[PDB]
Order: sequence, then structure tokens, then C-alpha cells
Amino acid sequence: NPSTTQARVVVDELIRGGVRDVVLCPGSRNAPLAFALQDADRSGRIRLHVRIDERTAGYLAIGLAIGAGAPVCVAMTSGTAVANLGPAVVEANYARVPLIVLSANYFGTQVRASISLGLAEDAPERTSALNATWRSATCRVLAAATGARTANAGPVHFDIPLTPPGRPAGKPWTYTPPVTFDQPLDIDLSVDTVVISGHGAGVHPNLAALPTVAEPTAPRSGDNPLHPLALPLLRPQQVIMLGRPTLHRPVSVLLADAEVPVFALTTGPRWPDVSGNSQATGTRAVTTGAPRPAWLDRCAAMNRHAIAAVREQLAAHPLTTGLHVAAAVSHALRPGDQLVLGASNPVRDVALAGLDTRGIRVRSNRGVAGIDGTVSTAIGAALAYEGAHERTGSPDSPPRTIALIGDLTFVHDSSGLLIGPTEPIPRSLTIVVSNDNGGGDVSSRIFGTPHDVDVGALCRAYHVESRQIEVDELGPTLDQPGAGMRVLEVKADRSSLRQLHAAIKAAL
Amino acid sequence: NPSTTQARVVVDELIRGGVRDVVLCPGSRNAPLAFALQDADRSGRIRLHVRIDERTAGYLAIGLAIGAGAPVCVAMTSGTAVANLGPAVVEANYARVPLIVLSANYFGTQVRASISLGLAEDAPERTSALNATWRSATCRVLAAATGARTANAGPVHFDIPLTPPGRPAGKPWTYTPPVTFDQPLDIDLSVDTVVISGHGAGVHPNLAALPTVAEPTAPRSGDNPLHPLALPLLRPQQVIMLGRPTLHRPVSVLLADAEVPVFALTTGPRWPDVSGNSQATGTRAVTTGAPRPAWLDRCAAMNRHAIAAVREQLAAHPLTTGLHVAAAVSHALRPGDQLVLGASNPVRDVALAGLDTRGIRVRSNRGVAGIDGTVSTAIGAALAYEGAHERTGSPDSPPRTIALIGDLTFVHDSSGLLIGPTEPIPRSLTIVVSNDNGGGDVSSRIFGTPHDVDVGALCRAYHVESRQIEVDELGPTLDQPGAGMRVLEVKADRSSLRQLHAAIKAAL
Amino acid sequence: NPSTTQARVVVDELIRGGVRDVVLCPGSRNAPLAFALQDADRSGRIRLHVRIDERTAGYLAIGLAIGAGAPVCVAMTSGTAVANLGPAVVEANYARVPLIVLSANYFGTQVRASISLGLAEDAPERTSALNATWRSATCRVLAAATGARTANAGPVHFDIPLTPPGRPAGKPWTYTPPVTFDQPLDIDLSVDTVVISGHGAGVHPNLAALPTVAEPTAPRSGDNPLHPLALPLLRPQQVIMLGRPTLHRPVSVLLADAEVPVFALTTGPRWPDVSGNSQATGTRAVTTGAPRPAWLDRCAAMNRHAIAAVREQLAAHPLTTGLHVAAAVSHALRPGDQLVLGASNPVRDVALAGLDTRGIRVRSNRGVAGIDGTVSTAIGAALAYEGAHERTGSPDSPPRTIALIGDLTFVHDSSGLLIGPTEPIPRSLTIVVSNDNGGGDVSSRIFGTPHDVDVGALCRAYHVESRQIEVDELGPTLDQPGAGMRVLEVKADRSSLRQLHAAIKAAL
Amino acid sequence: NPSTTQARVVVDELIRGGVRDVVLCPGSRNAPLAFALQDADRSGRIRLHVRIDERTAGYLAIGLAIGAGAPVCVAMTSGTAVANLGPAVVEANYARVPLIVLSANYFGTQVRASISLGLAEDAPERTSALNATWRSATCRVLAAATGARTANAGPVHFDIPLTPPGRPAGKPWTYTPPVTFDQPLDIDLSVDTVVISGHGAGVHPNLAALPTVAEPTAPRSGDNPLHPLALPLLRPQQVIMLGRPTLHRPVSVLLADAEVPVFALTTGPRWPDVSGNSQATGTRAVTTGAPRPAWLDRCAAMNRHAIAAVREQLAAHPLTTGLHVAAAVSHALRPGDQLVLGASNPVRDVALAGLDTRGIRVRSNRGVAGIDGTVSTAIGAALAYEGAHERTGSPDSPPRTIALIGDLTFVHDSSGLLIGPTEPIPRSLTIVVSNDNGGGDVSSRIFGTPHDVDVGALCRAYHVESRQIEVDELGPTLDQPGAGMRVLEVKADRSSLRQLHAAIKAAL
Repeated sequence: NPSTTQARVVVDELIRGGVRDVVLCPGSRNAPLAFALQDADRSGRIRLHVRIDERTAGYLAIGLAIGAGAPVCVAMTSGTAVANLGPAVVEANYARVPLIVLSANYFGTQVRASISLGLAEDAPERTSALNATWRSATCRVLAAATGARTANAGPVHFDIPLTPPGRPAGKPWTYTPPVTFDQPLDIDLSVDTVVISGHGAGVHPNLAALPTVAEPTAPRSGDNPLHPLALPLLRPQQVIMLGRPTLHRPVSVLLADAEVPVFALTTGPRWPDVSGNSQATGTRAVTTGAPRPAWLDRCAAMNRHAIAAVREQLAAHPLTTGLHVAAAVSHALRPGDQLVLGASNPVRDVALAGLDTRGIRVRSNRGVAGIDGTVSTAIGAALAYEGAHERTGSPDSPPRTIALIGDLTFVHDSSGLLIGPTEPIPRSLTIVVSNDNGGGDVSSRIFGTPHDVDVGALCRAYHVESRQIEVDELGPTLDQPGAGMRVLEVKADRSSLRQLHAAIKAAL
Repeated sequence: NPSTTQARVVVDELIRGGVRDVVLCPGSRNAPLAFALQDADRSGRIRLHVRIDERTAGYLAIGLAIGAGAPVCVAMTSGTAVANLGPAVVEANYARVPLIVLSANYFGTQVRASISLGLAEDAPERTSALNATWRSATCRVLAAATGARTANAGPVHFDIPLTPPGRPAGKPWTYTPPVTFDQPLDIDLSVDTVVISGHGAGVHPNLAALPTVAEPTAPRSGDNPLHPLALPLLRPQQVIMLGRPTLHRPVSVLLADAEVPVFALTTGPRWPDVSGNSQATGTRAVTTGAPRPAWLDRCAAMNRHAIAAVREQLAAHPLTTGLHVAAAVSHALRPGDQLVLGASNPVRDVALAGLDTRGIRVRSNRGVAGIDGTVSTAIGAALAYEGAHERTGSPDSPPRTIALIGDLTFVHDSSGLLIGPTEPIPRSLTIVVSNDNGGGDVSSRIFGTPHDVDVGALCRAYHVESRQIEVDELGPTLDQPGAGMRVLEVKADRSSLRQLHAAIKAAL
Repeated sequence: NPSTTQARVVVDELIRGGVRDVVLCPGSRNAPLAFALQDADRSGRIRLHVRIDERTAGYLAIGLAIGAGAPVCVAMTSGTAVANLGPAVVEANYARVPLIVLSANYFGTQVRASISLGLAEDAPERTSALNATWRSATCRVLAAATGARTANAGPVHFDIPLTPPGRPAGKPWTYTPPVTFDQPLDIDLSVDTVVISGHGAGVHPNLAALPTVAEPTAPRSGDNPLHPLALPLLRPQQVIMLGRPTLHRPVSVLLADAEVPVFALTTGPRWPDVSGNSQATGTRAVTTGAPRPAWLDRCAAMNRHAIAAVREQLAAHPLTTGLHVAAAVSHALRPGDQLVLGASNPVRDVALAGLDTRGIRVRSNRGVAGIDGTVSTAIGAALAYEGAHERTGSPDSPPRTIALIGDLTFVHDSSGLLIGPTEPIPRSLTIVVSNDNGGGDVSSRIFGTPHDVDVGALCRAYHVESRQIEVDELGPTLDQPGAGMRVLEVKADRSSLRQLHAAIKAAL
Repeated sequence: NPSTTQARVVVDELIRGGVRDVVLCPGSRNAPLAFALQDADRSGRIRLHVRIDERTAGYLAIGLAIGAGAPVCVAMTSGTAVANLGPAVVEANYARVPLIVLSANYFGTQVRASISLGLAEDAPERTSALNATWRSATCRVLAAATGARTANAGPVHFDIPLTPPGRPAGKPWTYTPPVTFDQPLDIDLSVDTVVISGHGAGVHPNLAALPTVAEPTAPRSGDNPLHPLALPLLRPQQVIMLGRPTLHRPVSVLLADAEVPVFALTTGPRWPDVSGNSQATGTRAVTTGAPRPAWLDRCAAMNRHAIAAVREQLAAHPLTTGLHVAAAVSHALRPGDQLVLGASNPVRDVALAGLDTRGIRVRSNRGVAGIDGTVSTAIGAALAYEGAHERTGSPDSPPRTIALIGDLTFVHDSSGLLIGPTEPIPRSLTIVVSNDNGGGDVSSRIFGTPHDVDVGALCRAYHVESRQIEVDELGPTLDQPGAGMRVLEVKADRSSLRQLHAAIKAAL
């Protein structure tokens, strides 16, 4: 009964801290906060999501967090629960995702904090102090997860071993104002500069005019794009690196060039990543000078050249490839869309196809870039994005969430489609499966051979709408009404990829 | 190149230590020992198994280890690899499975040892000493995994950071003889005694005549069975507990009875588990006296009564339940079979149905009892068991491996069926899926509702033979020829389970 | 030889990062960076300090860090080295001290980072990239230790497993500008407010007029002191807590009062500590209103009352107590002094005696408040403070470092006085030992009995100047010339302490 | 109050498990089991030892454990307590010492087990089950510490977070019989064999006739000694290694000779240590054949030669060296003595001087071989050895405990002499301090210079009897009556050591 009083206080404070979604798995033991959780679900203060696979649950929670930017909880209930959530916790660490893991008695350094509540004790004499202690600890967990004081969001472990009021007007027990992390850096823009924008990059208005190689998940500061294929054809004297870029081969080459100084600008304190020649680190630039017009003209000309080369070789290729599918999805997007990209080929293919990400919410598990949970991540991101839209009060249909994943990723996370009728289901999620039987050392011997999985039969097993579509129909079909969740499968060829990429190189 | 010399030495010593199967996943980085591994595969000294899902790989390796009792390696190649192998490592710890995890730079206390090789250095002057160092370290890993000196087998982490001969006649570099762990315990059998035999129990000839409640995975010392339903109807004055029993409600009740002394006999040193009233611990019994004939008569009569009650209520029930399926499988078994049981309902249902396990190799992930990887465990156990049979030189068809799993377990580990044509596939594995849409706190709300997954469509997606069969046809169908892997689905009712179990209680 | 090239690069970058002092112990194995270290010592770029006791070495390094605010390294060389440095690492964590621990192959969560260099490899082809990699990693360690990006200084573990130029003009390889951590908090000063200033507090000009209970190590923002004995006699409606206050019983009472809202202002992001009723957290206050004159008058009157009570009962007491010694030291201080306080009685006694800390550098290991290493901390702080003074170029005698410790602390850290003639020794360190045979549960049974250690004989054993002095001579003797290190022992009574504190309470 | 019931049960079960001595430090918090502990002390069931230095406490506990072979507890009470006990825990791990660390809420892999009790709950309804649970957990801790089932004794962490009867006749709750760990190994003694006996070696009657190089702490199986200086002058074809030998340079050379097969015989399961050419491992030998008489004659002649060379160069040397002191102590010993050796020079010097260890209990912290706590180890070993003698009922004076340590070790652990009048003090401990100002890389620069500590003044500070004695008076003085604890200081020369060792080599 006191463990009941404690749980209701914790759940109430989590709700006050912005937690709207909680993920739960059936377990050997009663869940932490379980009766308090479904009571909050019954009263509409949160919504529970139940999954059987604990690894699935973590990636669902990741999607629920990245879809609208809120902290999300997962509650553990079994002897396999810690181990099964490992992968999502690693992703949440590297991608700085506010994932709160609830336990009721091992994650080591992956979490921002590991905090255990005191057991609930029968003592009406000090209900005031227990209530303050519990809500203060909950705000501690929330702050560590959201990076409210550290500007370094990430997963937190919150153990509760197994109703007094919170603050007035639904306020959090301990309020933490917006924190401003400032580290200004002098940069002279007259030196030939390229901006490399990676995962987690901030927005820099004073850099908007510079040639920018932006990863799909990086927000764009301006409108002077530089295609990644143009970069090896250029000789920048200076590089401004935003966030953590990892995608492109020519970026890794350039960032490792001791001849070229790199200025790393991050939104948080975590150390510049992949360049050993970082000259300095900061959060923003204090600029002098301006780029040479000849430098801008040369970069803009190289961008158009690289863009034309990819677009023309795609158009002239006789077979639909995964790159054609990525280009088709990119062309079909429009402001308001949420795009969820598999961390392998989709994110790279969309970058090579030259996606204009302005107006688009692009999500990809670029933290550790596994294919695990991509389906559940897309489902979670759709649910969280649609929930934010409904909260707006707009009468419109929910915004589209479009996921692009390969067949290997889809088949290995297909169990993420198993959602009970008792559970929330997206209203406007379309998963585009680029099916070529492949990926992208003896382990590669499986890639040389098709898995030959019947994707349509797989979707029918889960009673998810599936349609086999040609790449030219993808755009129109993405506008067509259908089930709240549906899979659009596009057959793609893998045998002509070397021919296609050789044609691109021959056109450059 | 020196890192190549090191890898070939390590792989050769692993082979000398009894490693026949190695599991590998495609990864961001080159695999540890990878070129040495496939070279050993090419020369037939081992066989590689490639999987994409790293969690799948671990449970496949578990099955490959428990099928014939040999040490098995898994080689890690990605940033998601440590986290994805957590669950299988926990199982290997609690089930004492010799699972060797290979890395090339976090498992904490789950492993018996965490050993890192020295980097391979260019130094022909001391090839003799490097070779001795590497092979000695490999025997260290092997011994820790197999419990060669500790009698406590389990997982080991072996890091190799990235050809000189071993001993003559294929011998291991450092030989470890059979270790005999002896802890004799005086027990007077004249006191009314019941034997409770759990997972990991040893064989005790001097206890064979006693009434024994044996879990399906426990080896039988004798032929005086006591059905678990008979136990609450009896008043033993003394309990001899073998291994780690966890299955039965009346066993937990009895083992927790402070009035009843418990003598724990284990094959290894790990501490008596679930009884707080363990009077003593040992490895074997030094017995005096003999059980009263009246005690044996009473236990044997209670056993027949409990057996008759379950069998009669099953026969009279109008609908096929999961218990009917478990009873059908048990009746179809014969000496030489390997039985693989899902860790939830199957192991309990087979126990309630009264399976005679003599002559049968019964496997179940009873270490932590998750449903994860049950399909891959069954596949691995079949492959290892059939490989041992082929090594025997017998011209016979391979022995049958029969797995019994629920539909929930099958659907959540169905991706274990995704095996490339380049990979080993069992010859005589039949997975029996007891499909009732259920399992066995708000998380349970999904159990009240069917998943409604089309299991036949799921198997067709993976191109695995599937047949929908009635429980009376199960026995004959299990004898029928088919694909090397096949699924037999038996539809079962979940709505009449309370009626069925009330009928059992009313007959007791 | 390559491991030599690596070490010289690391040491050079550490020097560029502000490391002036390195602590070293003789060990089973060659020290990390050892030949590079003494070469830097020979060229005057750093100075090495050699100690035999590894725990002593850590506290010496702490003092060397807190004396002038610089990062300090300790280099490990034995199988006892990790365990022996534990206590200083815990202190460095809680006190946010930039302590860099160097190893050459376990500290867990106590360190800000655990970073291992790559082994030095023979490869002139990429000396440019190795040099950038090593110096970048060193700046990473330095930044984590100093909190250059996190504003959360602390210990770091830096493993180097066992000359290319750095930046021009001695600059660090990766520059990190001053980081500004900002979290403004609205506070209305018209509400009756008291400021509680603890260890690690910042300076707040807009709070200078408020009644402030400041711990001895807290910097003073203003000149409106409130004696801690006055606090229970007052009824503040609001508390502004700066830093982490832990000292005073009435502070813990007030901070735990649910009726009183607490606003926590910290210089870094670490979470408000000892109050469960923290209403909000920030880094600075945005104030409105002003304190009532009646509130200021009442607090100032209560302060004078509490001050007079302590001073008068001390003057009238017939025996010298530890409190008399603390008051004598406080009265003898003057701007420019460094005061080092034992973490037990000295810091509390100096607070009760009402020390005016303006102009004084007050150090105390208030992180975890052990008595371990207080002598070596004082020695290290003196050496670092005097080294900063010499760098100034002032012809004056070095500033005084005065340490106040109890006899128990002195005897248990007396081996810190063992400094070889080959090692740096302070020029103006005076350790005042308040000797009453006591401290301040069956463990307390030793306090009831004197240790009876001859402190003078103890100092003579270490050939440290020692003088037995009466409390009235302490001030004049602290001005008298003597050895660079000397101990002034003041005999104090412990039997009349209850009488003295009862007299204080009777005067309040 | 329930936390009181729990503590009394735990302490009672610890006493039933053989715990006679408990070590305690005054702390920030109430000690775990504290009131139960002193109550057991008051009733004479245990004796408490109070120390202020937590590192001192651990080494005192080590000595209390190795003196008579019993499990010993240490109870932690402060925020510095975990870190300060690290070094003793490492020693206990490597030396396999049954050290039980009690906490009341981080040691990682150093401990055999980390076990936390359930909080004491107010529930008379199940006092029977709580009592069984607590006593069972205590026997679990005890068994893990003593290696009762694992034959691998070591430290254990036992957390109790903060009277029902145990078994009849003072028996332990869960009894664990003597465990026999058996791993027989075939060895042919006709091959030229030498036995190398190290720390932790067992006794092997069937090996007693073989030439044996025994470390001082190794028990002797026979009477055919081989001086370590004779080993490089011989060419054994086979080596039987007992325990973990680490002392001698020529042993490390021989054990690393790939040409020579090594058979490792250990009393427990831990893996053969320092030889990479271990051919096999076991616990005992099954022998065939017999050594050649010519081989025995050659080894015996080489032993006499090496013995004569050391003895003659010592006798002819003009100055007393540390080796002379070690030889003087060895010659003064007699059956019944306990010898405690500093882990640096003393253990090696006594080996070089050729000590006959038959009848002698030789202790040395050879686990990690630090000098820390050698004084407190000697004190603890004396107290435990004398307590066993008193339990025998013999009217004789207690047996002598003689410690041999260098001046560096004595000065750095001199605070171990600080023992309150409230605490147990040995009756017959004599510490012999071999004082030459030295030990045995820039860290060595302190060895070239004397510390010049006045050891006599140091002892007077602690009011420990100290006498400055010439090496020829050591034997007679060791027989002379004195205080229960006394220090005998022998001045030794360090400048003529190279001359002395060159004279030894010139005589070989």
C-alpha cells in the first residue's frame, strides 16, 4: 500500500515533467509503477504501449521520443529485461534521446544517471518529506534525461524498489529553466570554407550563406547546398563541422586531412568526434570577413554538376535500384512530412539523391546506426508526431510519416508490426520497403545470395496492408488513402549497382 | 599480417579445445579471427553459421552448445553487438552453457572470465613465446567456459585486439584432466523423503528408489516418479533437492516450509537456490537406512491418482488445449529423440502431462526462461545433435529434434527461421507450434485479445514447410518425412482452460 | 622507441594544457610517460613530486590542484596503485577537482572520462595523423578534467598502453574557449530571504546585501554575514542556496523544512543536493524587489548576538579548547593568506568562531570530508600557491599557507611529511595541530580514551620543525620566521567542551 | 528495531561460521550490525578491533585471517570507506584470504560474491522465514569467502541495508562439508625434474624426494631443498610448479623456457599463472618411475655450493646488510614461531639466506606484494595466532610472532602501531626493522637519498618499545622478554650491496 502511494507520486511527477508515452512489457514480476501507470492511462494523462519483445519496446520508446522531442519511459518486469533493452539504450546514449528506464529490483556508462528511490515506508508523520523526496528525485531523473541542465540528453535508469500533491497548477516539483550553453569561436569566413552538418547539428544563421554538405537529419541553416559528391572535387581551406557527421566517405577523408583546419560547433558539450585536426570547439561562431564570390561560384557550380550526374544516370538506368526508390521518396515529400530513414542504405541513398530537407522532420537512428527496431522507431515516431498534431487542435488529417527501409531491416524488425488491438496504432504511417535482397569478410557471403522472403506474405501474417508498387507509382501512392499503417514494397535490382555507380563516376 | 598469425593460432587452439561450431554476424568492422575462421571452415575443421540478428546468433550458439555439450563461439563485429548478445549471455550464465564470445576492440559478472589477448607484434625472435602465450590464453578461455577446473560452465568474453604449431597429435596446449568435485552428505533415507530434481541435476544411483518429482530437463536417477500434483497431497519429512528446481508451485511451497529440512545436492559449487531452509549442501549422498514401504506405497498411489486425474480430464475435454498438445508430443517421443521445450507453457505443460523422459534429451532455456531465441535454440540444438550423430558413423537417418513452443514465442522468434542457402540447416527438426493466442497487472491486457497472426503465412514468408494438424494426427505426422525444418501448427483453445483445470482439481 | 615518441607528445600537450605539477610513485613497472616526464622536469616545464604512498600521492595532487586552480596529473606504476588512489579520486569527484590519473595497462563512475590511447606503432608514413590523434585525445582528457565544456570539473583516467610538434606558440591542439553556463531564475527579494553559501558557491553581486550564512570555503558575495547559530532563531520565508552546503545542523534543519521554498544556484549543472524542497534550480538570480529593512535589521541584530555569545564564552572559559585554537588562527589571518582546514572539527570550529574570509583563500576537502591526506593536501596547496606567486615576479616573501588540523588527522596523515631531499618542499607552510586526543556506536570508545601520541617526537622523527605553543602565542608565532614547513602544536582540553557549549547556549 | 533483529541474527550466524575477529572504524554513519557486534563482544563471542584508518583496518583483518586461517569481517561506516579498503581487498583476492566486508548502503570483480540482505521488515507473521533467509544468506557469504564449495577463498561484500534462533548446538544454518577438489595428473619422475613451490602450494608426499625450490611461504613436502641460486646452474628436463611462484628471477627464466615442460599443480581451480608452456594442470600427481640418482646427486651438490657461497660471502663482508639481518632472523627461528615477511626485500632476502621453514608459519602478503599494511598484517597475524594458542588451553607463553620489514615499509605503515588502550594488543610480537634507507626510471631518485627518519623517535611517538640492536645480538634479543609489541631496529648498509652480490657471484 505505501509502495502504491510512492508509485502514484512518481507517475504524477513524470507526467508533470512532460512524459506523455510509457512503454510496458508483460513480465515475470509486477511492473514498477504499474497500477499507477494504467490509472494515469485510464484518466487520459498518458497512454501506455504494450509490447512483448523488450528490445522492440526500447526502439518504440526511441521513436516516441524523437517524434516530438519529449521524454519517454520504459518499465522493466523480467530477468531478460535489462539485457534486452541494451541496444536501444546504446542508441539513446549516442543519439542523445531522453529515454527513462524504470526498474524495480547494470547499464553502466551508457546512461546519464542511475538513481534508485527509497523504499516506501509506512510513516504518515513525514508524508510531506517523503513526497518532496520522491518528486525531487523524479525531477532529477527527468532533468538528466532531457539534458535540462547539461545540454546532453540521454537515457536514465530510475529504480523504484518494490495521494500527496505536487506543485500547484501542474508544475514540476523542482523547476529547471532553459539552459544556455555558450562557447563562442572566432572564425574568418574569407578563408575558403565548407560547412559539414551532421547528426545533432544546431542552426547557425551567420553560416547560412556558406557551402554546406548536410546529412539528411541535420537541420539546414541556409540555402547553399553542396552535394557530398562535389566535396572531393574541391579544396576547402577551412571546415566548420556542425554536430557529428559520420555518413560520407569524402567527408571522413576531408575531416582527417591534417592540412585543413576544422572548427567543431556542437549544441552540447560532448567532444568533437571524428576529426583529429579540430583546431577549436565551440557552440557558435563569431564571424569576420565573408566568403569569396569565386569560392561560392565554384562550389555552386560543383554542386549542380554532382546533382546533374546522379539525376541523369538514375534516369538513364534500365532497372529500378534502391537509389531510384530513395529518389522517388525524396521527390514525393512536402513540408509537414516526417521522414524516418533506415540507418544503413536509406540515409545514404537519400543523401546521394539530393533530398531537400527544408520543412521536413527527418529521423534516423544515427547514434549507433543499427537496423534493429527501425520499424518500431518509425511506429513510435509516427504516434508521437500525430499526437502532437492532435494536441494542436487542427482539424486537418494527421501529417504523413514515411519510413524508408531495406528488406533486410524490415524482415529482421517485422515483429515490431505485432501490435495488439488494445494498443495505439499510427494513423498515417507508410513504410516504404526497398527490396533488393541485400545490404551495404566471410560474413558477406549471405549478401551474395537472396533471402527470398515473401514480404507480402510477411505483412499478411501481421494483417498489415501491403502493396507491391513500381517506383513511378510511389509518389501518387504515398498520397493515396489507406490503413493507418501500411507497407509499400518496391522491388529493386542489386546486380546492376556497380554499373550504375560506374556510370555516375564516368559522368563526374 | 601478424594479426593474421595470431588469429590462425587462436582458431586452431579453439578447434583443439572441442569447438566445432562458430556463429558470426556481418558487421561494421572486420570480424575477430574472421579470415582464420572461414579458412578453418573451408578445411572442414569447423562450420560457420552466419546470422544478421546478433541476439538470434547468441541463442543459435546456445542451442549449438546444449545439443551435444560442446563449447561454442560467437564473433562480434559492430557497435550494437555487445548489447544485442546480452540476453543469450544471461541465459548461458544461469544455465551454465559454454558460450565463448569473441571480440576485437562490458558483460560484467555474467561471464566466467573476461580475457584479452596481447596485440600481435612483429617479432620473429620470439615466435615460440607468442605462440605459447596465445594458446595458453585460449586454453584459459576454454577451461573457464567448460568449467574444466571449476565445474561451473558458463559464458566467457575473449577479446583479440586488431602458422606456429600447437601440441602434437591435435592435443590442447594446456591439458586439463576431468575434475572431480566431491562434497559428500550424510542422509538417513528411513525418514520420509521426496527427491525434487531440477534443471542441472546430477544422477544419483543410491537415490533411484525414492519418490522423485523431476522437471523435464532433469535426468532421472530411477523409476519411482511422483507427479507434481501429488506433492501438495503428501507430507514429506525430508526433501533432497537436486539441481535448481523452479517449475512447480507446490515445489516452491514445500521448499519454503521451515518445518521440512532440505538437502541440496548440486553437480557444481553454486549455492542452493530457492530454499532458505537448506540444512546442508553437497554433491552426493552417503545414505543410511531405507524408505518405509508404507511411504513408498503412499507416494506411488498418489502418483497414479494424480496421473489418472490429468489424463482423464484431458480425454473428456471437448476442445484441444495447449495441454492436449503437450500430451500428444510426449506420447509420440521415443528413445533417441531430442525434445526442445519453450521456457513458458511447454515445459510446464509437458510436466503436468507426465512425460517419461528416459532415453530423451530434453532441452529448455530454464536458466532465465525467456521466450527469446527458442526457435534458434531449437535449430542450433538440432544441428549440433545431428552433427554428433553423423560423427558416430551410423548409416541411420538423423535423430529427431522436436520443439514445442507457443504461438507467441514462435512469432517473436520467427526471424530465427531466416537462414541463408549458404548456411547449415537441420535435417530432422520439427517445430510444433501450440497456437492459442496467449501466454502463461495491466500488461496482461494483450493476452485477453488474440494477436490473430497467420502462422501459416508467416512460415510461407520464410519458405519453411508448415502444416496445420489436429492433435490426434500429431504423433503420426511427427513420423512422416518432410523438409529438414518444418512447422506443425496445432490450433488450441484458450477459453476453456479454467474449466479444464477446475475439472482436474475436482478429480483430485 | 615509438612508445617514447608517444609519451613526449602527450606530456608536451599536457604542459600546453596548463599542467605544471605531476605526482609520481616508484612502482613495479616503468611509469607511463616516465622518461618524457623527467625530461620535462629537467627542462623546467613541469616539476615532478615523488611519493612512496600512492594514497598520499593523490591527496598531494589534490592540494596541488586546489592551491592555484590548475589541472594536475598522477602516474600509476604498480598493482596496488588503482586501489590506493580510490579515496583521492572520490574527493576529486565530489569537490570537482581536475585530477588526471595516468596509467599504462576500474574507477567506474567517479571520473568524468576514461580514455585510453592507441599503442604507439612504427609508422613514419602517418606521423602527422598519430600526432593529431594523440594531442586531440590529450585535450579531450584535459577538457573533461577542467570542465572546459561541461562546467563540471573532476578526475579523469587517461591510459597510455606501453618529436612531432604541437600547435604554434605553445597553444593547445584543440582550443576550448571559456564556456558560459547560464540558467537564470526569477527571485523576489522582498520576501524574507537568507542566503546559504556552501562549498563550490559562485559570486552573486545582486545578492550581496542579503543575510548570508557562508561556509568557510564559500566565497563571499557581500558584507551582511549571518552567523549559523543565529539561523535557528530566525524564520526566513525564502532560502537561496549557493553551491553545496553541508556543514551546519541548523542549515540541514532549515533546508529540510517543507514550509520554506529553496532556490538552488550552482556554478555547474550538478543537481541541487541536500534539499528535497528545492523549488527551482539555476546559475544566477534575476531579482525583483528588495529585502525589508526590518528583516535586515533583525538578521543583523541576531548575527551580532550570536557572535557576541561565542566570543564571550570563549574569553571566559578557563581552558584552551579546539574552538579557542580555531578562533586564534582566524584572528591571525590577513589578506593573501591561504587557509587549509581539516574536514572534521577545524572547518566547523572556524565557522563557529566567525571567520571573516574576505581576502583569504580557504581550502578544505569538503567533497567527501575525510581526514585522509589533509597534511599532503596542505603541502600540495602551499606548493601550488607559492609557485603561482613566484610566477607573478613579485620580490616579496611567499604568501603564508596555514593549515588547521586535529591531532587525530595529523597522526594518521603524518607520513605525508616524509618528503625526500630530491622533492619540492613548501617555503611558507605552517601546520597548526589542535591536540585534544579526540574527534567530532561502539566505535566511539576510542575517543573516550587518549591516543597519547607524542606529536613533538613524531615531527622529530620526520625532521620537521615543531614547536609547542600556547593559544595566545599562536598569532605572533604565525608571523615568526621558521622552516619552510613547520608544525605548531597547541594543547587543548576536551573534557570541558560540554561545559563550554552549554555556556554558549545559556548565553543565546 | 527490526533492523536490530536482523543484525543480531547475522552476527550470530557469522559467529557460528567461525568468525572470531571483527574490525571496525568510526564513521559518519552508524556501523552495520554495530549494536549486535559489541553485544557479541561484551559476551565474549567475538572481539572487536577499532582502527581509525580504514586501509589499516583491512590489513589488520588480513593478518587476523592468515594468522589462524579463519574468516574475518570488516564493517564500513563512511563515504571514504569503500575506496580506503580497495588495497586490502585486492590482496585478499590474489592471496585467497577470507575477508568479509560488511556495508549498509563497488568492489567489482575482486570479490568472490556481492550479496545484499533484504531490509528488515516489521512482520511477526513470518519471523521463521526471515530468520531462515538471513542465516542462509550469511552462510552463502561465509562459504564464498572461505571457498567452502569453490576451493577458491577470497573477499566477499555483504551489504545489510539500514532473537530468532539458529540451528541447535551452535551449528551453521546451512552446513557445507569439506570439499575435495581432485584433478590427477600423470607425471614420470624418471625425467630430470625440479619442483618449484610458490605461494599457496599444497603438500605432496609423493614429490617429497625431488629437488625443490620453495618460496618462504610455500609449505615443504620433503627435505631435498634446492637453493634458487643453484637453479640457473642446472638443466631440468621437467618442472612441477606448485602454487603461484613469483619470487625468483631464475624461476621466471626457467618457467618461460619453451624447451622445458611445466606441470602446474594447484590446490584450487585458478589457472596456471606465470608459465606459458604449462603442459597440463592438476591438483596432484600420479607418478611413475623415480628420479635418477645422478640427477639427485647433482642437484644436492649444487644446493650445497649455492648455500656455501651465500653464507661465506655474508660472513666475510665487513658491514651489516639487509641480507645479514634476514639471515640472523632465519637462524633465530624455531618450531612454533610465526614469521611475517615484508613483501619486498624481506621475503627475497630470507629466501637467499636459505631459511629452513619446517615447523614455521611463514606469512607474507604475496598476493599483490605491496608494503602497505605490513605492520598491521603482522599485528593481526600475531593476535590471531596467539588467540588460537590460548584456545588450546596450553599454559605456555604464547608463541612468538617475528616480523621482518624494511625501514621504508615500517615508516609508511607506522600508523598501524596506533592502537587504543581499548583494543587488543599482541602479547609476543617483535617487529625487526632492517634500516638501510632504501628499497628494492626517475622515481628511483629517492632511493639514492636517505629518508633519514629517526625510527626510535617514531616508536617513542607511538609509545612502542624500540631497541637499536646489532645483528649479532638479534638472536639473543629475540629470546629476551619485553613488551607485547616491540620494534628491534638493526642499522644496515646499502652502499656495499653491489660489492656483496658481486662477491656472491664470484664465489659461484
